[PDB]
This record gives sequence, structure tokens and C-alpha cells, in this order.
Amino acid sequence: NSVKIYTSHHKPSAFLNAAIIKPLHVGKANSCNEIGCPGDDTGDNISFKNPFYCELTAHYWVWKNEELADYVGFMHYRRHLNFSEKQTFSEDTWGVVNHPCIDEEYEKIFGLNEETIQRCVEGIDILLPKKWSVTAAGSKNNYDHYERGEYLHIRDYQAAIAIVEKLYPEYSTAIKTFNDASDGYYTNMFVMRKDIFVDYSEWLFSILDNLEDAISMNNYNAQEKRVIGHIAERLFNIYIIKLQQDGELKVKELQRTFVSNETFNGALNPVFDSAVPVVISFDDNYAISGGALINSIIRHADKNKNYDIVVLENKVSYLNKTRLVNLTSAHPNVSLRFFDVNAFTEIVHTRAHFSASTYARLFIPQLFRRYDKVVFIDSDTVVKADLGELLDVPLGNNLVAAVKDIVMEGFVKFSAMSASDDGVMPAGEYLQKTLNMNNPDEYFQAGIIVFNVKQMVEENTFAELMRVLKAKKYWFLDQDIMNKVFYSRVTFLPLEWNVYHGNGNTDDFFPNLKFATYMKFLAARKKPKMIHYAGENKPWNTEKVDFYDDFIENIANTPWEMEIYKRQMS
Amino acid sequence: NSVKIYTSHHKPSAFLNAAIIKPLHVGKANSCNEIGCPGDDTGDNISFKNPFYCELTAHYWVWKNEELADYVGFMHYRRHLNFSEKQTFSEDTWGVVNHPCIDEEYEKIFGLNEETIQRCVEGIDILLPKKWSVTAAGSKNNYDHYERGEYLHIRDYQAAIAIVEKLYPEYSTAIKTFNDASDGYYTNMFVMRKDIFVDYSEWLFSILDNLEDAISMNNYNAQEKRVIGHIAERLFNIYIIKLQQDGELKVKELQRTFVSNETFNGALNPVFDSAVPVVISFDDNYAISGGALINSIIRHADKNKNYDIVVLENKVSYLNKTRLVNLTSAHPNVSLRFFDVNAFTEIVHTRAHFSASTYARLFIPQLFRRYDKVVFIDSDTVVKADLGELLDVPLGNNLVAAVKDIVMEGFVKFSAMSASDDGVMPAGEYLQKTLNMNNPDEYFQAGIIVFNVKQMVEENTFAELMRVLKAKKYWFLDQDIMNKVFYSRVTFLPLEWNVYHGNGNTDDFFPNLKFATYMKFLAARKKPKMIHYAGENKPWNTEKVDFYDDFIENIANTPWEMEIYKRQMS
Amino acid sequence: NSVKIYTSHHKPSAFLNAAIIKPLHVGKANSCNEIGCPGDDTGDNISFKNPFYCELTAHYWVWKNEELADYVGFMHYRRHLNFSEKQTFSEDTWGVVNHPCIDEEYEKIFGLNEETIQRCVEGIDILLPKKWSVTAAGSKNNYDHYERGEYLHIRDYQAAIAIVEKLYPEYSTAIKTFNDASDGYYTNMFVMRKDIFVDYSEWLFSILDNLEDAISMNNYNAQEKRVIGHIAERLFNIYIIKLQQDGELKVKELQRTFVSNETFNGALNPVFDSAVPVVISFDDNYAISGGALINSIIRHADKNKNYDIVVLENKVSYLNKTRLVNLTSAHPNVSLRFFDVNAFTEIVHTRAHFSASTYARLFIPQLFRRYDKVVFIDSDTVVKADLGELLDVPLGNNLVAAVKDIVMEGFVKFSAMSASDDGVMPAGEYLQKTLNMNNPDEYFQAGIIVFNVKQMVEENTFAELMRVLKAKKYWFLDQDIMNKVFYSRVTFLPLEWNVYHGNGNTDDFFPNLKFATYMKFLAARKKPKMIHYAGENKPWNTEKVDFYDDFIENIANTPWEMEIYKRQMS
Ligand SMILES: [Mg+2]
Ligand SMILES: [Mg+2]
Ligand SMILES: [Mg+2]
Ligand SMILES: [Mg+2]
Repeated sequence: NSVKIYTSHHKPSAFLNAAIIKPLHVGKANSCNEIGCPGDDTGDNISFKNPFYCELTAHYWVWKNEELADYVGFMHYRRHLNFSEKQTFSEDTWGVVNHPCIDEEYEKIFGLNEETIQRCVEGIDILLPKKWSVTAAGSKNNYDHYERGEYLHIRDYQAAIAIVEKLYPEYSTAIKTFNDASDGYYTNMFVMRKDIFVDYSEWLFSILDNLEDAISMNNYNAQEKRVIGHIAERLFNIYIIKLQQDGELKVKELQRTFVSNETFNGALNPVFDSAVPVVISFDDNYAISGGALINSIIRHADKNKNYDIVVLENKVSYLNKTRLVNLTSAHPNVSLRFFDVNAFTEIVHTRAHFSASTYARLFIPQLFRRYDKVVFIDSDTVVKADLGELLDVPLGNNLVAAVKDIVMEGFVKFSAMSASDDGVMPAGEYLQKTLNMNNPDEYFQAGIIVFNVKQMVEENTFAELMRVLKAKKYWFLDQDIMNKVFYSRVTFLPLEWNVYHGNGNTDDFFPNLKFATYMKFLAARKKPKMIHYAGENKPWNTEKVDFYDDFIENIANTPWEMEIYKRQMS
Repeated sequence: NSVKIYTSHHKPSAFLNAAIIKPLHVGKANSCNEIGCPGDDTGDNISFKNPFYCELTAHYWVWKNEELADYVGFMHYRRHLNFSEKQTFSEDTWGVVNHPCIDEEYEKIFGLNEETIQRCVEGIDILLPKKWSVTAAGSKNNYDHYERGEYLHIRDYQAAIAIVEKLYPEYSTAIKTFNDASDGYYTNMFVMRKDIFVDYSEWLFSILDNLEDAISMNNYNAQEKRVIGHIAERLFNIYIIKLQQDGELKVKELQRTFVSNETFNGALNPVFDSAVPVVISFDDNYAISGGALINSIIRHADKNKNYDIVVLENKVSYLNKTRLVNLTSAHPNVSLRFFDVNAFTEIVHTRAHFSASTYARLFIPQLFRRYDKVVFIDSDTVVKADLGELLDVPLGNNLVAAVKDIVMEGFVKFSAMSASDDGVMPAGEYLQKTLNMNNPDEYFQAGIIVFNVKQMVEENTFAELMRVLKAKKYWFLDQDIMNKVFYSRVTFLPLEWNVYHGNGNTDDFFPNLKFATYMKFLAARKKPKMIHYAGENKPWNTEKVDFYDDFIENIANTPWEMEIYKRQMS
Repeated sequence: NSVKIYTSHHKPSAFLNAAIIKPLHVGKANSCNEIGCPGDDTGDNISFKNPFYCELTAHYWVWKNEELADYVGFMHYRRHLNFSEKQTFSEDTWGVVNHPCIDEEYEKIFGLNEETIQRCVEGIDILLPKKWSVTAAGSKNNYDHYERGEYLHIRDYQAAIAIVEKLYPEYSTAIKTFNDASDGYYTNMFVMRKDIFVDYSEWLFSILDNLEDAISMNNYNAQEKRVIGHIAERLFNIYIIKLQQDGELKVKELQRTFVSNETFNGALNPVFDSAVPVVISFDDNYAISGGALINSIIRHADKNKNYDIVVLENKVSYLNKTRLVNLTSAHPNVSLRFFDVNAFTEIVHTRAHFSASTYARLFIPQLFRRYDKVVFIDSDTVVKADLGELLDVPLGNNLVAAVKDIVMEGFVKFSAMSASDDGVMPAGEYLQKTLNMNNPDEYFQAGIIVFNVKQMVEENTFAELMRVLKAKKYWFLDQDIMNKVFYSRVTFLPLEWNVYHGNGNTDDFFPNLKFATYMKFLAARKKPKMIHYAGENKPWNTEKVDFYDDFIENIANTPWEMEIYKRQMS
């Protein structure tokens, strides 16, 4: 006895833990993002039709590409079926059983595990939710319910009915029965036997193929455009009624569940067996900076290495996401994927308000927990060397590798006033008291960090990062949080890997540091391995900036090239 | 007995049918165009001096590079010699025999064939036109005729006379005879014996070489600049008179002909043994679009294939033609040639007025009749794939391969009013009645067409295209003409080969088509093989356009790159 | 007995002739220029610290990288030590012996040769200048002299004293002796024994290493920034006093010299064993033109050849010099070096005023006297071919190879009025009388010249060029000087190697030349090997210029690309 049930996701959303539930990113052919599960857009598929077919694209993809278990099923991502013996849970106005979020109790009480689902499907042909009555909604019957639909047009359903009549004359009585009935299964959520699934699939999609030739939309909006999926809900009933009229059919109606709070529990998988994982975070307004950075990474990439680039994007435009991927198209050793950074607000929480993008670095050990090591780099940078050699630096059981922050070194030396929830104090005292660093001199800059993810997973560093995030607001936000949590667990990278470009004036601050540090800064400027445009004067704005040619070099011959001229003509 | 006579052409112009007449494109080194015959600019040549030497560049090229027949001759492209027995044809005020155009009767009555020319040259040393008298023009003698010339300066002829005297003292009496005579052969049109041709060539060009050192032009205009050719007309007489004074010389004076109506009957020959012939048509204002297209063709070209690109140009600037060829300079497998599209107005005519560029596609089976198959593509496109795979599509005896026009599909479905000489009617009725298409749904788009030229040659499809062009004016011009003539002889290419970019709004028209067609349009947009910027909003104008990066990608790093910025700053 | 003494140079400056004196370009890591000697920036070095360590960078470099002779010494570039027996030369207010310039008498009287220096160091441990008294300057002792220093801060010297005390407790009495003394060796100029040099080096730089950690500058200016070098002058005395207190030490105090007139006598050495030496000259305002030229040279370079490019720069910006070198970074067969052209004013002089850049070509046989042949090219050019084939042209004992000047050919033919110190006369008479050219037609253009340097060295052509430069001012400056001196010693290059772009109007002047010359000009324009943008309308200014695309082609995808748009938007 084998069961495989598929859940349809369109954004980062919690996954069920049972191995028999397979999540699918439906409509992935139209998405530039990853959500942590395979898409419906591999092999023989109709993923691009998801705006119109809805979850039928998952149905189609499983039908054409999956090795079918003895039972094949489909559920929504926040709406599932109750497979447990207790079918007496409190239901509401719509007949659904509500549960706050997807947790271990949710999967236990609703029987969302292999053992409970297997006993529920024992000698049953089809499992599905309870019928819903159209007479309460004011409709006379199921046919009239389609016609009165706010976003429905009966001519589309009439066209589908004629096709069933022509292609399958033996269904005419089943069509009449459903259309004149006052109830039915208004759902695409079911579990049915392998042989019934194949027969229904061949039957349903033969009708839908002809339906595409028989109807034409008339300025349909997003809801009306789902006409195909809406029609398939009626065909589902016509098909079942025909099976019941022919002979036996054992149907088990189950309760429906609803999850009121969306969460995210997934993770990104590596795309190569061995690669240099590079993590960048920016919104649409910094997409130009991210393009130059990614182009700089490609230009200094080792031909014999692979590069797994993941952008934690905050509403980057579809155009910019397309342009960014197009930078990697000619390079099979360079992958670029996008993840909605805003999923981090609902992973383990601080119920105060905070920006997922502002604190994105804190979530690297969780999202990338399947990686051994990962290199984060600020988006306002360009590299002058292979980022892969950062992966070769021996880390031991240190949590991170990073560059010592010489700007903070100046803040401590010159008694710059800090600002946080603990008041206002010199930066040196702030580092010792608030950040609990016995040596404030070990403060590292967060513009480039090699995460020892494997060690963070063993120590559950992520839970500590969240705890520190909850406790108070810090002067330099996640940079302060990571300096506190990673203290005495930091490998120090040479200054060549994080060279400040100096803003408009580089001679005002750095020459007044410790002489040895100033010498290290002067030597690093002469052969940088990464240039950090940290500050107010960005190269995509003024041109009158140190290392400005290094930025232009990587933005020339990209779609952002002509943007820089207008964006610079103040 | 062998005869080879060469005709000098500088633009598309009719060729004589006899195999012994060899057409030459004189001054081809200064031209960017092909006219359908070899140039005077291969091997040892002086083609660039054609503005000054005139037809002497053809003389020089034959002298240095051709295997000389027993008789070598030269004629103009619309002025020839009468080799027939009848030398009594009606002549006019200037002593020329006029004939409307070059046809089969013209070549028959004036003996322009191998048999008649061979009997005319039997025991003759030199054949040439009748002498012309300078006394009727008001001149005292041949010397005075040069001095009184409107665009002549006697100091140039005096310089040439001194050179003949110094280099060839034995010519002094022949110089005096001609200069004091009142008549002579004012022509460069002759047929002479192989040995006389070589001797005259060595003699004439030895003088002209020294003449270049002895004269200097003084702000000469185009007519004055022909001083070398004008002087050679006098030297021709001095040379002949010397031969007659030394001993025997048998001269046969023939009548001159003139062709009052210029036509074109040539064809372009393949430049590779096997290649992908690509035909594009545009004027100078669309040269930027053509550059992006040609660059896109190069960028997606197969290294193991050859590409024979021919641009039917309508007064494209010399600068733009140079820039376009320079796109192919680094690619020995890509050829680019230009042909004046305006020659199509005088090929088989509709004596109404029409634009050669507007109807250029109709003339492809005639100009390219020596090709088996040819791919036409609109100039407002860019390709995303190798155009060579269009040549691999099985055509059978179909006349063309093209993409079904989904815009016309919408016009028929939505009863768009047509406009032609047959009035105003719905597009569906217009397609059935005016275009005689039993199924209006097979209407194909003309933005990319694989011509089965070999089949069109066998069926003489070109004559039918011209007949249909004469009959009436059509709603979509040559697209309608080709849909009518090619009906039921069309292989349908997948929509990926002609993807509309959608202008500024792509959601207004296409979603209201047949649902199956809209799905095909959505799938084709996701991986286009050719992008068609058909419509009002062109990417070289607004930037705010779908597939705009695909156009910029191919115009970047070309001489038109900075043009796009000023042309877009409205 | 072995002696090696090093002199510190920071700009083009005269070198001592004795083989035992080794010149060093100190701080070369911060310079983009060559001055004719090795730098302090190879191997283990601190060259970038030269703004702070001063000549200690030469000391450090010799210590870490040189095979030390029995005696190691250091002198300034215009201040040396008197090694001769006579130590009684007239000294001035500061105790230095002045000499006008570095000549053979200077090296003789002050014993700056191997023989005199060897006898001076016979049984001596350390040689150095006379002590200087701080009491005359108003100081109480050597400690107080540091504190009262205008650009000195005693806290820095106090920090160095504490380090000597901690690291070397045995020096406390030597520290007290020097600090309380009223005199000492305020110098970094010395010669000492090999073993004393190593011990002092390990001692001095161990202190300076710790000093970098113990001090921090406070908005120091250029003079204050030399704190390290200033402190080392005191440590030098502390170290010597300790050696004298421990036991024996034989010290020989020598007189100091000063050279009041700076000269230059060096030469550039080849960087490859075999290469194409290319010499260009421009200031910062023509750096854009030089970038396009150098890029054109790279684009047409033979992969199997090396290219030794030297720019005689006249205050080209640091940014532009960096951008120019960056053009060669991806090309290991192309070297780019810079030399300050202004050193030519002090090589052999005309004590009138003249511009080193205006007459830079005249100095090629002197600066490049170690090359066999050298190709000069104007900066307002782009090449269309490998410059290396100019080196293959047989020169014999001719002094130069160049292109005949057809513009001067027109000036002579049209009696253009010359202008020089000899008055105003037709150009033909000027060429014969002032330039002493029996045939004015052999006048060559100076925009591209192959110098036969080896022949010029044998004939001392440079001395003649200088003599002619002194005598009078010429119409076309160094072009006239070189035409006079190189007359009848010129190999004539084909016109394809120096094609005028024609300014805005090319049809006004050239068609009126000798006809043969005009034909040569028309043929050269059709396939140029070098395009000369000589004149008023430069391609980086107007766009409306012949061969404009040839210039843009080489400036596109460089940092000057966006400069051209603003510089052209008038
Ligand atoms: Mg940053
Ligand atoms: Mg570019
Ligand atoms: Mg078009
Ligand atoms: Mg010049």
C-alpha cells in the first residue's frame, strides 16, 4: 500500500513533515523565485497555464512525470484533509476545522502522517471533503450556481458540457444528475486510487484540451481567468457521479482543515554537488549594485569551480530579476536563484516589528542549513578576486570568518557616542557592556562573512541570534548582534577582502587611526580583493568616487548601463 | 575565332543575353552594392580611379586580368554597336539608332549574338562607331574642340601631347594629323584584335601613368574630373592614325545604338557553396533596426554554417552601409551584400505607381532565382536562435513556410473592418472573397518567410504575384498578395519564430483570442526564437517596451549605440 | 673589499657614474612612472610606506633583498659624501660643500669612484657626515630639539624611546647620553660594515615595527607624516653611541656635498628581450586620445610579438595613468610605462625657453639610446594594423622611416607663406634655404617615425638635433628640425601608414595636388594602416568627422566612454 499526496505552493510557506506529502511550487514557470520545493515546470508540464488551470498544473505534472503510488492525492498548502478516526472536530460557518499554524500537534490531531493516512485509505476508492450545498448560497442547483457566480460565465461551462456530450456520450445522464443536484464536491482536494487517477486524468484533460478551442475570454480579470480550474470542479463531480451510476464506488468524506497563520519552515538545496555558495541581499533600488557585484563575481570566477548565488530579494522587479539571471546564462558554472527575503518574518520569533531585509544575515544559518559553508557579501560591493578562496580559509569550529572593522576601531579610539536601548556611551564601553566583548578590538565588519553553517547547525546558533534580536535594539543592528553572538568564534580575514572606497574623502578618518592599522589600510587599497562602497557616495550616483572605474567596469555592457547616465545626470 | 566584349555598368541595368558579352560593374571599389555582375576591382585594377578614368577601369581590368580572346571589345550598358549586315537603320540628330528597351528583338536586329558578331569581325583589325564631325559643333579642329569644351581645360590635353612626343617621338605626325583634322572617333566603344589591344593598352596606359604626374586638377567638378577619360578619347585617335600611316589597317565603322528605357534582368549569385540565405529590406531610417537584427543573426550563428545576408536597401547612407558590413568583418562565415531595391520598379510590370521597398518581398523569387531556398525576415526584428534551422524544415512543394498570423486571427474573430479597392467588409469576408481563401484561418504573417524559390521558379509564381499586384490595391499590401497567391501552399512555422513584442500594451488584444491560441502566444513569449517589434512603439525610441533588452543587447557596442540615447531623449 | 652604496631618487635625476653606486627609485610602489633605475618595490619591501619612512624604504629593501657587499652605504640623489683625501673644501652656513651640477669634475674632486671610496673605508667601521650642533638652532639638547621641531611631536619620540627601553634594556645609558647631548648625526647618509649594517637593520626595524603600534598620527601633513624617518635619525645616534660605549668603533666623518642644479642623464631599458618599442607623448587633456590609440595598438597586436609602449607624459593625472595601464593588464605581451617628459629640459641645452612636450620627439635618440629601433606615433591617431611590421622595413643606415608629407607638398605647390625667424617666404623657398633640403619634395610628416636609434647613437645625431634647436625657431618646430637633420637619410613609408582623416572637409585641399599624389591619397584612405586625426576637428569632440567610428571603436568599453558623451554635448 503506497500513498503520495501533493501540496500546491506559490510562495514560501510551511511544509508538512510527513514523507508521503510532496510539496510542489505550482506555476513555477512564471516565477523567478525558489520557495524550497520542486516546481510543476519540469518534463511534460503546463506550469505557465497556472493563472488559468490553478492546481490542475500540479495534477497534470504528477500525471505526466511522477511514478504513481497506489493512491495519488492533492491538497492545498494551508488547507488539508483530516485522515484521523475522529471526524467530529468543531467546524465553523463554512465547514472547515481551524488550527492556528502548522505544527506537530496539527499533524497529529488531523492524522497527517503515513500511518494514519494508510489506515484511512484501506479499502476506499476515493477520499475527498464533504459536499457543499448550493441552496444556502441562493442557487437553485449546481448549473445555476455556475451562472450566478460573480466571476463565472455560464457560456464557458456550457461549452465544456457540450464537449463531454460529444466526446463521451455515456455521460449525458451523469451531466444531468449533477447539474440538477443541489450539492457537490466544490474542491480540487482528493485522494484516489492509482487506476482511478489515471482514468480521470485522461478523461479530464481530453475535455480541457478541446475546451481551449471552444472558448475565448472577454477581458477577464485574475479571478475570471481561473475559468479552467472552476470548470474542472464541476467535471470532477460529473466524473464521480458516472462512476457511482455504473457500479461500485467506496467514497470516504473527510473534514477540511484551515491554517490561519502562515509560516515558513523550508530550506534551499544546493544546485551543484560542490560549489561556492554566495548569498546577497537587496531590494529593487539596489538591483543595479547587485548586478555589478554578480558580474564582478562572474568575471573573477574560476572556470574549474561552480558558483551557487542566491539573492535574498525584497520586491525586486520582474524585469530586474530577469536581467540578473541573464548575467549567468552564458556561464553553466554559475547559478543564480532568488528567495523572497520577507518570508523571514514568519519562521522562532520576536513579536516586535523588524525588517526581514535589515536583519537578513541573521537568517542565513536557517535558510542555508543544508550547506556546510556559505559566503555572504554586501550588495554595494564589487570583487576583484575569486570568492572561492574564502572557502579555503581554515575555520576550525569558529562560527564565522570576517574582516576586522577598522571604522569601529576608529569609533572606539575617538570615543564616538553609541546609541541603543542602553542609552548613549562611548563605543568602547558599548562594545564591552552591551555586546559583552572583553576585547572591543575584535569587532568585525559584516560586509563580507564566511558562515560556518555546519557548526551553527550543531550549536543551534540561530536560536541564540533570534534571542539576542528580541532582547533590545542595537547600535549597528545585526552587525552588533552577530559580533555579540560570534565573539571569540571569529576567524579574521585580511583587510584586502573588505576595502572601503573612502566615500568622497578618504584622508579625513583613516590616517588618524593606529599607525600600524593605517599602513594595513594603505596596503589593502593598493590591491583590493573586494571593494566596499559603504557610505553616502555610491558609484552609481556621482562618478566622483574612489574605485569608481571598478564599478563601471562591471556595469558596462549590461541593461543597467544607460540607466547610470540618467541616474547620474542628477 | 574568339570574341569577348565587355559592357560597363554602374547600377542595376539590363544585361545582354549573348555569352560573348561580359558585363562589368565599373568603379565597384567605390560602391557598397552589387548589381549582378563581376566588378572591375579584382586582381590588378584601378577601380577606385573610375571617377576620373571612366570606362578605362574596365579596359585596364581586362588588360591585366582576363585571358584575351582573339578579339577584345568594349561597349556601354545602354549604347552598343550594330554588328548586323544592315548598316542602314534610321539614325537621328546625333547619329544613333534608338530602340525602346533591351529585348530579344533588339539583340536580333542589331546582331548582338555570337554568330553575327563573328562574321562582322572576319578579316577586320578594328571595329568602332562612325567618326563625328567637330565642325558642326562650332570647332575648327579636334584640338580646338578640346579647348572649347565646357568641362575641358586644354592645358591637360597639352600635357598629354607632350608626353606622347617625349615617350613616342614616332607619333609626332599622327598627333598633328588628328589635332588639325575636323573629325574623329569620340568614343571608348570598339572591338579590336587581341594583338592590337595589348599594344594599344601598353601604349595608352604608359602615357596615362606619366599624365598623372604632369597635371593637377583645380577644384574640378564631377564632369571635369573625367579629364583622364576625355583625354584617352583623343589618344585613341592618335594611336589609330599612326597605325594607318605605318601600313595596312582594316577598319569597319558600325552604327551606334541607344536604349531609351532602362530595365533590370540580372540576379544575385550565391557567395558560398552552401549557406543560409537571409534577405532583409530597409531604408536608411531603419538601418539602426537592421544593424541590431544582423548583429543578432551573427550572435546566434552556427560556427559550422555560412550565412549569405543580402540587404535590399532603399537609399541607405554610405556611412550606414559601411557600418553594417563592419559587423561581419570578424566573421568569415557571414557575408553581407547590398542591392538597390528600387531596381524592382523596372524588371513584367504594373504601370501604376508603387514602392519597390513596400513590395520588395514580391520580387524575391526573381532576384534570388538562383537560390534553392531563401529566408526573408522583417528589419524590425531580432533573432534569439540560429536562422539556419528554418532551412531544415521540410517544405515539400509548398511555396513558403511562415507563421500563422494571430493578429489577423483576432481581426477575423472581432469583425474588424477591412479596407481595399473592394470596399469595406469584415476581415473574414475580405479574406474569403478578395483573397480567395476558403479557410481565413490559414492567413500567415509576412514578417518571416522561408521562400521555396526553386518551386517558385518551376511554377513561375513571380508572374502570378505581379498579375495580382496589378489587379487591385489590397488591405495589407504584399502580405495580402502573398496570402492569396500562396494559399494552401504554406508550411506553418511555430509561433516561437514570430513573437510580437506587444507594443506598449500586450494585455488588450491577445487574451481575447481563442483560448488555445492565447496559450500558444503565452508559451511562445517565454522562449522566442524571433522577436518582432511590429507596431508603433519601437525599442530604438522609447525603452518602455517588452523585449527592450533583447534589442539593446544587439545594438550595444555598435556605432549606433550612442545614437540610441539622443534618439530616445525625445 | 667590496662597497655598494645606494642613492635614493623619486623623480628623473642625474645618476652617479661609478659602478659601485646603485640608484633606487624609492616609493616606486606609489608612482606610475619610471625614472631610469630599479625601484624599492620588488621582493620583500615597504615601498608604499615611503611617505612616512622616507629613505628607510631603500634601507629596508637593500636589507631584505640585496646581496650585501663588505660595506653597505646610502646617500641622497643630490647630496653625497666626500670620500677624497682633501676634507678641507669650502663649506657654507650649513656645513655643506656646493657644486653646480653632477659632472665628471664633481665625481673626481669628491672621490665618488671605486678607488677613492675603497681607500677611504680601509679599516673603518662606519663613515658618515659631521655632527650638527642643536645649540645653534636654539635647542638645549637633542631631546629638546625634537620637541621644538616645527613638524615634530615629542610624544612620538617618547613612544620610540620607551620601546628601546623595553626591548633593549642595555641601551638606557646610550639613550640618556644622546638625549642630553648637544650634537649628533642628523642624517640617514652613511657607509658602514656589512655586519654592522645587518645588526643595525634588525635593531632599527624591530623598534619601528613596534612604533607603528604605539603611535597614531593626528591630521598630519606631508612633513609631519615623515615622523618615522625623523625618529630613525635619533635612533641612529642612540645605536652608534651604544657601540662606542661597549668597546671599539672607528668612525670617519666626511664632508657633505650639495648639487645646486638638477639634471637628468638616465635612459629607459627594454622590458622584453625582443619587442616592438612604441613611443607616445601627450598631456592629460590628450589622455583620451592616447587611450584610444593604445587600445587600437592592442587590438591589432600580434599574439606572437611583444609591445613595449612608453608614454612621455606631461602631467597626466594619476587616474588617467592608472586607466591607461589597465588597458594592458589582460595582455602579458603589452607593457606600458610612463616617463615625465619635462625631464628633457635639463638633459646639451638651448638656454632659451622651450616646451619639453612640444619638442619631445627630438629627445628620442637620447632617452631610448639603449634601443636599436623605436616607433614614434602621434597621440591623435588610431592604428588599423600591427605596428610591428614597421620594424621589418629595411632601413639601412638611414636615420628614420616616415611618410611623405602631402600637406607640405600642397604648401609648396600653392606657395603658402612660411613663418620663422628667417622672415616670411614661400614654403618651397623656406624648405630649400632654411631647412637646406635640395629637394623640398622629400619633406616627411612627423606623425609616425621609425627611429634608427642605433645609427643615431653612432653618429651622435642627438647633438646635432640640439644644435639646430638652439639656432632659430622653425615654422613647424621639431618637424622642421628633423626634416633638416634627417635630410637624405629618410626611408619613405607608404601613405597608408599616415592617412589624414581630412578634418571636416577633405575635398577642399587634396584634389588640387598633383594628380598622381591625389590618387595615392584616395587609395590610402580606402585601407588605412594608421588614421591621423590631425587638425581642428577631433573625433572626441564633434562626431561629424571622417573615420569617426574608427576612434569610437577603440574608446568604447573604456573608462573614457561616458566622458565622450558629455565632452561632445558641447
Ligand atoms: Mg555595505
Ligand atoms: Mg560596451
Ligand atoms: Mg515588421
Ligand atoms: Mg598629430
